[PDB]
Amino acid sequence: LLHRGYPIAQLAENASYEEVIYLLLNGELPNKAQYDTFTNTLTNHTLLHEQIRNFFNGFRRDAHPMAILCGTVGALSAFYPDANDIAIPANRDLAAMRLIAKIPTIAAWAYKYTQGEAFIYPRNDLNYAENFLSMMFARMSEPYK
Amino acid sequence: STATISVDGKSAEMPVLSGTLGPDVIDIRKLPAQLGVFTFDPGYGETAACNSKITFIDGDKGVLLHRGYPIAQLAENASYEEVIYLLLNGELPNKAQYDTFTNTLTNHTLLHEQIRNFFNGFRRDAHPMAILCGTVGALSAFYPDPANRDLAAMRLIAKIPTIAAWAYKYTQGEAFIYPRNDLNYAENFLSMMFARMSEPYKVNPVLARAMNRILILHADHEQNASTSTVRLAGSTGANPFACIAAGIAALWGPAHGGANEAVLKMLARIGKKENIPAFIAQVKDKNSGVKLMGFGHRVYKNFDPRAKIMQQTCHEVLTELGIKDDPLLDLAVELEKIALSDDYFVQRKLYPNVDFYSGIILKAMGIPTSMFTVLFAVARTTGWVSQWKEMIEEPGQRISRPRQLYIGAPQRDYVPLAKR
Amino acid sequence: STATISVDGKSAEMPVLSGTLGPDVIDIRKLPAQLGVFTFDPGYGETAACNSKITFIDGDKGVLLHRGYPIAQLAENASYEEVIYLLLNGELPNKAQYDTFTNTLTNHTLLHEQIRNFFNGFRRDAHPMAILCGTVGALSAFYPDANDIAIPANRDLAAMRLIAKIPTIAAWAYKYTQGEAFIYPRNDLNYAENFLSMMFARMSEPYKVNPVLARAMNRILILHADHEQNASTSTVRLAGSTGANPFACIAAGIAALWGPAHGGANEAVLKMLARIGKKENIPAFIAQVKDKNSGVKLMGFGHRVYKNFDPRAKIMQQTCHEVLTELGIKDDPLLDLAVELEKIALSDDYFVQRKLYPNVDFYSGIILKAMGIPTSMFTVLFAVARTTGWVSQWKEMIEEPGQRISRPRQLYIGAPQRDYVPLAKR
Ligand SMILES: CC(C)(COP(=O)(O)OP(=O)(O)OC[C@H]1O[C@@H](n2cnc3c(N)ncnc32)[C@H](O)[C@@H]1OP(=O)(O)O)[C@@H](O)C(=O)NCCC(=O)NCCCC(=O)O
Ligand SMILES: CC(C)(COP(=O)(O)OP(=O)(O)OC[C@H]1O[C@@H](n2cnc3c(N)ncnc32)[C@H](O)[C@@H]1OP(=O)(O)O)[C@@H](O)C(=O)NCCC(=O)NCCCC(=O)O
Ligand SMILES: O=C([O-])CC(=O)C(=O)O
Ligand SMILES: O=C([O-])CC(=O)C(=O)O
Repeated sequence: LLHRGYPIAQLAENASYEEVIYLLLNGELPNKAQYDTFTNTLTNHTLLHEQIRNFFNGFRRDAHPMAILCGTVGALSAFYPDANDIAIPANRDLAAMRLIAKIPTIAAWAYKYTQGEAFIYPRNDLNYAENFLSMMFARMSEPYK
Repeated sequence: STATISVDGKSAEMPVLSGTLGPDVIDIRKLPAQLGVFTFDPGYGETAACNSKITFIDGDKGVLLHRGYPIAQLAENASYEEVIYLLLNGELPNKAQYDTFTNTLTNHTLLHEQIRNFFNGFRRDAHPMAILCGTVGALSAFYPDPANRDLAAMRLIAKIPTIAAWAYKYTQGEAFIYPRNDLNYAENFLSMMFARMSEPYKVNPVLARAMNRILILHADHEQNASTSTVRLAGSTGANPFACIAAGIAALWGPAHGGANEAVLKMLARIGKKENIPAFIAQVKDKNSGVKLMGFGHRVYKNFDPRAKIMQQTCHEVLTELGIKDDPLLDLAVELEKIALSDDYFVQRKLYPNVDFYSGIILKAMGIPTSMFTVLFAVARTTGWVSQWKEMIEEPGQRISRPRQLYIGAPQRDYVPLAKR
Repeated sequence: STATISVDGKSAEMPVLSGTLGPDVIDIRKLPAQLGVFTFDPGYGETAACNSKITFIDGDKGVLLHRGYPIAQLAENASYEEVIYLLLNGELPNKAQYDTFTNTLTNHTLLHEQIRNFFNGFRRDAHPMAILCGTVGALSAFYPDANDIAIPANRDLAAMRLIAKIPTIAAWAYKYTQGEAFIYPRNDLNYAENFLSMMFARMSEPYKVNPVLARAMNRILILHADHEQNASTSTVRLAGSTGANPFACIAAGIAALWGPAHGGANEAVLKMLARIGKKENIPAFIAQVKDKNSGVKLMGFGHRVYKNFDPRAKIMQQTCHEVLTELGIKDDPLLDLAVELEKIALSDDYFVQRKLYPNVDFYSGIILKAMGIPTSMFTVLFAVARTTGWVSQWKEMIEEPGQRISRPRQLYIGAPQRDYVPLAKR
């Protein structure tokens, strides 16, 4: 298994998830300037439009998380009508980046919804993997470590 | 040892049972079979309804013990959590047991977020006791399912303060504040009730210590009306969360826990010492309906030991808060003196009870009168679940189902509407 | 006349009171002052807790009367509303009283719209009894003037509001669990018809009330309206004795009724019957029931008072046959099983020696299921009907001259006095 030529074992052992995201999306491993720009863009899109909270309420608390993910991501398409028919290349990148940045937030909120737990927001000081753990497991009663 | 009951020209022996402390009792469980009659005791005041190892009260002597420990020693030295452990389990916890116990409580203080919707079903001007009763009753829906008894008990003790604080916040139009694991039971309740979204809340240690003592003083009181309601509803095998809502309903009555709110309104209406005579005359005016709220007890026929501690605490807290005078407390103390030297009260053995001085302390802590009985309910939830658990785990537990004396119409036939 | 109680050398006379019907009772209100002891009666089965003019039960004879009228006569002839008036007021209503009464009920069937929000606090899989308990408890917030006893007329109004609103709350609870739109009360329908409509009307077509089901509902409500000092009514009286808001007191009654040893037994009975499934499996079940350390019971049998057939169970069985016949159902497997189970139990010494007979909950679920009511709503239906008895009992208790708080004693058998021990020395 190779990703843009790189064996999966080498990437799993040495790369940060974000480096692999950049690799799969763009074709090459990112240098530092590219890496910073890429991750800054992801953090700048992790927050969801608050109206989205209402969509979760359409589900019973015992709904399977995949059903919540499917429907809510589908719903997310409504917030980006310019994506309905894209011609400009920069716009395809932005759509891709918004999906990569928002899916973890939607996923964690889906989990919290099924548990009856308060939604936890993404944190810019946490990387992709750390932020997903925080959003899924932080509680309102103490700081999450 | 037996007692003999004779009626109709027939006698029968009844077992006489003795407790660790307190009066002996006559076992009448076989009375109908033996003599064909029931006892008649509206109010239940002369009927021992159950065995209990939780709390002892000697009403004539003004004694109150929890698992054998005097209330004054627990109020003076124990943390409320130690007292909760004690009432639920039977003994004071060692360090390991205590740490495990407080860990479990903090693990269940958070509410299922859908619960937020319940609060919206109320008008903002709803009395907090109504919010508490309905919301705790509703909570039974989230827990449809021994260690399971312990878990139900712990969930109720851990959650009632959060529900109570959220009810308060709702009435004020304020954002709900979440429980904090770094705060103990008393501190956390103060934080949840008073923290604001505009600044970090700083728990005032003087208030925390006062809260700790108030919770202990209201934790349990043997077979009072609310605990009796919890036991009766629970005897059918009913969900314990629903049983606690039943207890909350009973406690709300002004003859019970509701008396603490009624006391402050009474004192405020009297206004000043010069108005006590007019009030006392109303109380003695047999037919006025007016009672000296915060006085009297079904069991105590002497000073309520909790009232003495409540008064000391009023003095101690006001001093610590730098308050030199509290007109309301001065008024209450004078009213107590006047009633206690009047034959009407002396003859009836009426003395201050736990509710006479509690509102005064609570008000000094910034707690609104609309929340006095709810605070009582938060503390008493510990007693309620301890009593429920003892009742439901007892070998030979049966449903509570009394009899009556029928004094209505004799048998008669139904007449159709056209002929009425 | 008096009774004599002698204990520890001393003797004292106790008044003996007699009722219109039923056993004489020994007034022990001065027992502690006279002999320094209390009676001991866990379960309260041998203690008359109050005077009442509402309902009479002769347990040994299997007789049930409401304000003097036999239950069979009321179930056969009366409308549920007539029985509600009777239990609440003391006499059957004349035409003018009846019309005024029913007009008052229809005038209070609608709920304050903010109440919709409360239902949203429940998960959709919430048991309806929990929704009913919590929501009725919440209703107390809307009637704060009721936190007070004071005026007679205000107690009548609280009772009428509870009787008129419970069916709406119950129906909305059902609709909520089904994900169905709430159906409002209709003034052109009577109490039974309206409940069926609120429970089963759909937004896609007009609802046609089936008279067969309306008559069955009318009977069902009458059969569950009141039953003297049962656990839930006793809970209502205990809570109400403190002066507590009657709406909160009804929530307390609902909590007590939910227990499987009380009203919850009707849901338990149908589940038990379904598990037995076939008559060939009865022996195995009866063996578990007769097994001393198994705790399994023949749900729907036994009673604290009846030591004979429950007159309501006889009418309930008869109603099952009548309803199934009118609906055109030639056979009901579960009814057949229940009848055979009754015969087997009634001819077995375990049950005969204990005087265990079918009670009101043994045949009720069969009728309700035939009416299209789901098992999750059986106890809620019981609660809707019983609210009438609960408020009638509450009203009698609170208006009685000399009413006092209900507060029993106990036999303390715990630890003797001991001094507090610091944490480090435990
Ligand atoms: C607490 C209690 C409900 C006890 O009720 P109960 O055991 O039935 O008292 P009781 O009916 O035997 O009263 C005996 C006599 O004292 C009178 N009495 C009792 N409490 C009285 C009071 N607070 N003020 C004036 N008179 C009172 C009764 O009217 C009766 O007088 P009569 O014989 O002339 O009729 C009652 O004393 C009362 O209503 N007190 C005021 C309300 C209150 O403070 N409740 C809080 C109690 C503690 C709690 O539950 O939190
Ligand atoms: C209805 C009731 C709770 C009455 O309780 P209670 O008055 O305390 O009965 P009890 O404890 O004095 O029982 C006497 C004997 O009959 C037994 N017994 C009672 N009901 C029994 C039943 N349904 N099946 C098997 N045995 C039963 C008891 O075990 C006891 O036997 P032992 O003396 O050998 O131990 C009980 O009969 C019961 O649990 N029945 C099944 C549940 C039920 O149908 N409840 C609905 C009742 C009506 C209602 O409230 O809607
Ligand atoms: O014990 C009683 O009857 C009332 C009481 O003081 C309490 O419940 O605290
Ligand atoms: O009377 C009882 O104890 C229980 C009962 O049958 C009822 O409440 O209908």
